[PDB]
Amino acid sequence: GEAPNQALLRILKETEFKKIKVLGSGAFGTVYKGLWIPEGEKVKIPVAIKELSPKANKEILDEAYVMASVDNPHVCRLLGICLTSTVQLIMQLMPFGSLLDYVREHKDNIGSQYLLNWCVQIAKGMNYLEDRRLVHRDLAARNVLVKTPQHVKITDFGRAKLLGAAAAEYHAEGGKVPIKWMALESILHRIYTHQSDVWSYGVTVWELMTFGSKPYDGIPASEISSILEKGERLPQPPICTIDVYMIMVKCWMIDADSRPKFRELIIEFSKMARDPQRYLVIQGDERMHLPALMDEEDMDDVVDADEYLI
Ligand SMILES: C=CC(=O)Nc1cc(Nc2nccc(-c3cn(C)c4ccccc34)n2)c(OC)cc1N(C)CCN(C)C
Repeated sequence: GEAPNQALLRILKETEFKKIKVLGSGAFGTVYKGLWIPEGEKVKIPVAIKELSPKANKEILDEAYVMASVDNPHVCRLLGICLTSTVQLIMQLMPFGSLLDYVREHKDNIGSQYLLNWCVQIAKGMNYLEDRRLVHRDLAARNVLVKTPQHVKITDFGRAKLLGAAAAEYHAEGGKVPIKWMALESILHRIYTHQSDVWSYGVTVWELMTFGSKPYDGIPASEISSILEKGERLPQPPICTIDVYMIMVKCWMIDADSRPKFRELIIEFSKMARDPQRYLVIQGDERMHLPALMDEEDMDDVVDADEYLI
């Protein structure tokens, strides 16, 4: 069939980590900024802790399953889970937040080199997920986090599906889905593949190149499947040369097999990242620059999760 998934699921002691401040609260629960100090190791690891219904527990454990099974510099990984009266996911702290919020807040100091590098990094992350036979199903700028302005990672595996041994697609049930990011065949037939992820990657790039605009703003999601069928697509962002826009457009072909592969998106955006001002036209580009967080003073032993292995 397929290879055995030998990922380790680490179970953490609640006394080993300290919540410092709330980062966000919603129906997903409450995310805290915090520190994880595994007993006896003399490391302090900055973490986000997602604290949390018996079906809502089955949902967060599926996410933990997926996150524990990935290991790539451009994908967020799970440090572990804690099974208290509520279930908590402990993941790497990504101090600059979501890329969608980052491009909105810093539109005036984001140059072409950052934008094209992020495109490369997300393609690398998605290519890795495809190698792992994983379909994300919710790729979007809100679901990419910023570790540093130079380093982003794909996150939010709440919808992700490992495709079975001989499965090329996944057929979902019904529910609330992110219509404005989805391939046409996913909207119409609830079918999802690596190539429908390519479609959402195209939409994600469009979000970045417009510094966080909302795709198909105002148009109700009811009408999206019809608009796409007529052959309409998102418009060329002002900063985009035709080279970059043609890549996005190719991600939105009706024939899924004629969309680019993630490994080709890596190559094409890497070429453009070598001469970024040739491919994105940003006023003031050549002079832009981008870069306590825990209210604790003795951070001598702090270690990023990426340097904390086994
Ligand atoms: C959309 C809001 C957002 O991303 N906020 C955010 C996030 C982090 N870091 C972080 N690192 C890893 C995971 C998460 C995270 C995961 N989930 C599910 C979240 C839900 C809401 C907010 C944050 C998260 N968050 C963070 O680390 C210091 C700070 C912030 N904000 C307070 C700063 C960004 N703000 C301008 C929106």
